[PDB]
Amino acid sequence: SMDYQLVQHEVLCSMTNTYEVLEFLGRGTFGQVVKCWKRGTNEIVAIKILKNHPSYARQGQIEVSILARLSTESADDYNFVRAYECFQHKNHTCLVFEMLEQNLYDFLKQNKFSPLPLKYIRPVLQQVATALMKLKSLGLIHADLKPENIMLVDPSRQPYRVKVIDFGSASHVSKAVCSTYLQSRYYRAPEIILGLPFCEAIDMWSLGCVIAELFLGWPLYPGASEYDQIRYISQTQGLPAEYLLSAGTKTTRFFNRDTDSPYPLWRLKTPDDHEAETGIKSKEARKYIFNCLDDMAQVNMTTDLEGSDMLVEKADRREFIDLLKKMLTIDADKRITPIETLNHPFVTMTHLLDF
Ligand SMILES: CC(C)(C)c1ccc(-c2coc3ccc(-c4cn[nH]c4)nc23)cc1
Repeated sequence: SMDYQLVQHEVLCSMTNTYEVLEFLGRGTFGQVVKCWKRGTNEIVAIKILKNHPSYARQGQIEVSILARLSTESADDYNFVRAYECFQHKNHTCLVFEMLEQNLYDFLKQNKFSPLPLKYIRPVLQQVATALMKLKSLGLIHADLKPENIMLVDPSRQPYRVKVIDFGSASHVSKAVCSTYLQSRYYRAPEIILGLPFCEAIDMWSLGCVIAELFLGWPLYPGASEYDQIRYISQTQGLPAEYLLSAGTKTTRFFNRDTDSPYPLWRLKTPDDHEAETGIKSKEARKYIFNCLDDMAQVNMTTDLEGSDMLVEKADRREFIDLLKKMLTIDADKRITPIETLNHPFVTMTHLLDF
């Protein structure tokens, strides 16, 4: 229908190159990704075919332009997917990319959703943080940072080497209206849930969510709904400060003023009450429930580690949970920046130089 009918050995012809399709890789919201041979060479490329509908075309245009703007000496050094050229094929916008093998969700699934050791998280974090730092420097917001939009180039030959993909939803800071609906729910920053002003800082929330997921091998805050998403956060991290709630355009979707402002007593709607007045049922969707983020320090501790090698782990976790809290700071103004994360002990390993 909206999805171009895949053809058994289709020839996708741009103006400078021609491409043979080898493998249908799957379909997403944007469209489908197909593995292709670049005729008369030895290189294999991923080609994103967007849906026929005009909207997607802008999304591709948006993405195209940002990749156009991000076309420079090296995407490789700042760990975002190399885009090559954009072309039309039967009322279909097609984008050519470097082939990438596996997103972090697929990887985790392959690993039976067992937690990733911190020593393999670290490089991933470094790369994504680096990407974010580049984005900031261009005043860009990615706005869909999530496991499926971080892809391992080639896990076997290049362990833990990642590219950020999909700049379809990306955006300049100068254009960021309050109470815009952005981000995958699990990776959505409070400032979007509550309808507060926002910027590149939202991506840092997503990054925190991603690294916690990796640590746990399951999402930290898997809300079925914005109500659930904010309830979960609130349980673990406390209610967002009054000043945040009072300013949010969406606050009263989820919270009541139990006393009149000024100095209002904000309380989360009870799940029951919420259900009553919305027609949305509250679920319990999470494998791990934490009274605070500190308690993450102690879960899934290896029971097969002696002396110095457990001390190291203890140290490492402490550094991790310290960065994670900074990343998952509800007020964006107080939230750690990419550069700061890059100079945090957990990344730089300064905390391990004496073992
Ligand atoms: C099946 C599904 C939808 C999860 C998927 C997604 C991406 C890819 C993919 C494989 O290599 C790629 C290279 C670039 C991109 C891309 C997506 N945006 N912007 C770039 N995507 C890919 C393969 C499968």
